[PDB]
Amino acid sequence: HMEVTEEDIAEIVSRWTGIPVSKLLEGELLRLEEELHKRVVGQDEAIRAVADAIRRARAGLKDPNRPIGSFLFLGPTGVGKTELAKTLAATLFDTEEAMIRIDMTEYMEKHAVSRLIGAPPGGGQLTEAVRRRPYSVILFDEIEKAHPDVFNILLQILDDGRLTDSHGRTVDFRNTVIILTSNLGSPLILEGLQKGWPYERIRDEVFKVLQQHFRPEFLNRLDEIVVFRPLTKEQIRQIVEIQLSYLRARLAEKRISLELTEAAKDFLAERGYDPVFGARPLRRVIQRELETPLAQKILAGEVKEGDRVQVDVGPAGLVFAVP
Ligand SMILES: Nc1ncnc2c1ncn2[C@@H]1O[C@H](COP(=O)(O)OP(=O)(O)CP(=O)(O)O)[C@@H](O)[C@H]1O
Repeated sequence: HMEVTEEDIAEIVSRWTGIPVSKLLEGELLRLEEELHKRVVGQDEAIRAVADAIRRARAGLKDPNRPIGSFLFLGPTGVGKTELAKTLAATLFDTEEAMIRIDMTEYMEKHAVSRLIGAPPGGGQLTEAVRRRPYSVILFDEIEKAHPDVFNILLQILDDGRLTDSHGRTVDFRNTVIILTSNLGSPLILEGLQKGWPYERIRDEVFKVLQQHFRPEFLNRLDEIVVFRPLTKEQIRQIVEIQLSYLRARLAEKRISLELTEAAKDFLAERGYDPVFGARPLRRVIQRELETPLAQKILAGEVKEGDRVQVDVGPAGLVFAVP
C-alpha cells in the first residue's frame, strides 16, 4: 500500500502515546552511526559507544529499570560532546528539544537540589522537564562541579531509572539517555605542554585528578567512559563544510554558488579551531571572514543572482571573484 505512509501511521500512534515517531520506527537503527556522523565528525569511539548501548537496550539485553544508556564524556572542549548529544536527541527522538541540558556550574552551592527536584513542601528543573519529555537525552555538563547532594540524585537516576520529586511523585527516566561531561584533565595537559613538563609528569597528574573526582563506585554504573579526541586537520575541514551548509542554502535561493579554494578552507579551519576552545570559535570566524565581506559584495552588486563566486585567500583575508 502506497498512499498511507509509515510516517502517517507512526504520527497517529505518537500523538496518542507520546512516543516519538523515530522511536516507534526505530526498527524500520542499524545505521545509527552513519546518521550520527552526518552531523558529528570523527569521535568514532563515542558514536560507537552510544550506538552499541542503544542496540543492547533494543535487543532486550539490559536492565529495563535503568536508563537506555549512561556515559561519561571526557576530553577537551569544543570537539563534539554537545554536538553528539544534540544529534542523538534529534535522531532518536525527532528534535533537539528532546535534549535537556543541566549546567552543573549552576548546581554547586548546597541548596541546588531544590533547583533540580523542586523545593520541599512549605517544581524542579530536571524533574519537570523529564516528566513532560520522558524520551529525552539528558546532558549534565561539568559533573565534577556538582554539589554532592546534587550528585547523589544522579546516582538515583542511574540506579533506579526513576526519581521521586519534592511533591512525592515518581518521574520516569527509563527512556532517557544520560550523558555526563567533564573536561577535567584537559587544561592540566595544556598547562604541562606550555610549561614544558615531560609526558610522565603530565600523565601522572591527569590520573591523580581523575582518581580524585571519579571513583569506581560511580564509574561502574556507566555503560562506557569515552575520552573525546582533539580534531585532525581533515576533520576540522569537514566541520567547516558542515558549518557552511546553511550559508550555501541561503545563497542558493538567489542561485549564488560559493567555490572555496583549499587555501580559503584552510584559512577558516586555522582560525576556527584551537586546543583551548576546540571548534567553538569557528561560527564567528565564518561570520567575520566570509559572511561579512560577502554581504558587502552582494549589497554593492558585485555579486549578483546567478553568480558562481570564487573564494580564495589574500594577505588581508579572504578575497572574492566572479568568473
Ligand atoms: N565533532 C564535531 N562534529 C561536528 N561539529 C563539531 C564537532 N566538534 C565541534 N563542532 C562544532 O563546534 C561547536 C562546539 O562543539 P560542541 O558544542 O560539541 O563542544 P562542547 O560540547 O565542548 C561545547 P561547551 O564548551 O559549551 O560545553 C559545535 O556547535 C559545532 O558547530
